[PDB]
Amino acid sequence: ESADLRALAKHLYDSYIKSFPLTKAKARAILTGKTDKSPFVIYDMNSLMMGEDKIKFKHIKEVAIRIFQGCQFRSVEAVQEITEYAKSIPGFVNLDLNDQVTLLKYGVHEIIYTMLASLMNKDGVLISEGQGFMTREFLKSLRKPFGDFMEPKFEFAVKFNALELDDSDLAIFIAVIILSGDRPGLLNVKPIEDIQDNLLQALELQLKLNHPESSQLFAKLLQKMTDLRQIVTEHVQLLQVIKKTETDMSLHPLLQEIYKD
Amino acid sequence: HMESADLRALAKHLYDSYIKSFPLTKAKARAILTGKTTDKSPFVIYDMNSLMMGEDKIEVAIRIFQGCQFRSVEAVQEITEYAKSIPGFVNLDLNDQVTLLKYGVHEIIYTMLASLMNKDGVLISEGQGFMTREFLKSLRKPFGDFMEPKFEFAVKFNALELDDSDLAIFIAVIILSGDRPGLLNVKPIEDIQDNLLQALELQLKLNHPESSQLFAKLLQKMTDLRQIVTEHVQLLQVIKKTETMSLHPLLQEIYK
Ligand SMILES: O=C(O)c1cccc(COc2cc(C(=O)O)ccc2-c2nn(C(=O)c3c(Cl)cccc3C(F)(F)F)c3ccc(Cl)cc23)c1
Ligand SMILES: O=C(O)c1cccc(COc2cc(C(=O)O)ccc2-c2nn(C(=O)c3c(Cl)cccc3C(F)(F)F)c3ccc(Cl)cc23)c1
Repeated sequence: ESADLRALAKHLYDSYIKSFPLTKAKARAILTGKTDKSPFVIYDMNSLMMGEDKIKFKHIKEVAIRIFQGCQFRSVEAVQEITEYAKSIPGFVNLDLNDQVTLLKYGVHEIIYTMLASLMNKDGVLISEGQGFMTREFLKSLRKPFGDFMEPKFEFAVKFNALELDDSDLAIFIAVIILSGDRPGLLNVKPIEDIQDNLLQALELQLKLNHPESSQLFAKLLQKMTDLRQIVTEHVQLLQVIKKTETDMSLHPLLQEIYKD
Repeated sequence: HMESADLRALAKHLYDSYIKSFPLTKAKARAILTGKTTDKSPFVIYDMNSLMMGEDKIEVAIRIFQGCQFRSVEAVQEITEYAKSIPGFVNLDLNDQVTLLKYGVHEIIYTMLASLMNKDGVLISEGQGFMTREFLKSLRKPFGDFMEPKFEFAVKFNALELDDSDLAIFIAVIILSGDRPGLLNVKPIEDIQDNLLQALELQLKLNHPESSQLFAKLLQKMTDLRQIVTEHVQLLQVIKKTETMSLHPLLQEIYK
């Protein structure tokens, strides 16, 4: 059966590469400097202004709001990328349609956070498919509640990146998150746990072979699902406070529908 | 790291201490709950009158709260004594010992409270009593809905069918979490947990060989514990702003 898990691992790796614009391997080359050309750096107001005329941005008057909304609309794309990737997990599309929607609804936040770490180091985050790099200093120093909305993401990423996972590890881990049988309102939990039981076996085997000197990394990576749940819940508490205080965040109602999460 | 026979030695050490540290084992809890026993049989409290009769045998919502609290404090004492036997714990920096306990006792109390529960109620008074979920859930003000989440967790956790020899290692793994806030030396804590995790993995493989990926499923329960402990502390705060009950100093320090 071991070679079936390696086949599942490779299948997920291959699909992961097709689904997401910027892999972690490629992000690491950019971030470390062992890379091709150099990304545009946003480190203060003026450099943001020039970058807009340079790289494609996910936003479209105050600066902190625009950066916030850029994070949201980039998340809207990541949802579609994750949704396409989920369809390639063996067994997923045969699940009850309402269950597929439920798993995605409750999993995209944990996966976005997870994959955002691939694009971050302690000093900043890649944006616009790696062509830009926005610094932690600038993001953290944004006004009112936006500064303190950005910084928790880096604090998570820095801890998570200490596990030193590569894309072949992450392709299976992401699948494990999606196939969580404890999401509220699932109709048929059994086939979801059956699939997740397979992915877990594959994650375990992948980690033992790809990180043979990293003891109990499997266990440590599952413990990171504690950090993911925590931060997604406080994330939601943060969005509420922003929405109940900021009515200078007026968008066209159609855009508001699009990002309603 | 370890040879398999050292891990089995570690499992037995922890099971043995667990038995010495905790009054009411899960095996004894299941013997009382499932029944078929004329001697181990509990008095059942399901309403006000049976609560009045239970006092002679073995405000109402507050008195039950104080019953839960006094037992939690004893639980903290028992967990602390058990922690002292986990190899390496007492050799850790003294502030880290406090830190690990401060953040681990709530997750463990919840874990071990499940052992005393079924879907219909909870053992009390070292097993001599049994208070029903229905009665607890129906308490007034904020206390009814403070009781029910414990049952909601217990039913899910007990579906794993762990016995005490599994739980002894699981409890140790929780205590030795290197990701607790404010630890000074995470590495020695992680070396110990790597050993405890290796021991848990082997214990579950041998004691539940037909239960695939139980190790992973049990670790995913440490996620549920983090959420519920947080909701617990948030509920206690709201209750404190209406009820002037008071808390034991041991619990008082832990929640600061
Ligand atoms: O294009 C621009 O203008 C832009 C400007 C700033 C940052 C980014 C890149 O941001 C991301 C890229 C990717 C990616 O490419 O894989 C994924 C996520 C983010 C990102 N989501 N997020 C959130 O709050 C968030 C999260 Cl974590 C999860 C779910 C939903 C959201 C929300 F919808 F609410 F946003 C961030 C907060 C801080 C930072 Cl620093 C980054 C993110 C792009
Ligand atoms: O003596 C009576 O009258 C009595 C009547 C009902 C139940 C119990 C037994 O309860 C427990 C026994 C044991 C044990 O035996 O090891 C352990 C825990 C509880 C228990 N703690 N708790 C809490 O809110 C709590 C918790 Cl989880 C953790 C830390 C602090 C507290 C707090 F201090 F705030 F209470 C409960 C809530 C509901 C239920 Cl059902 C049980 C508990 C005794």
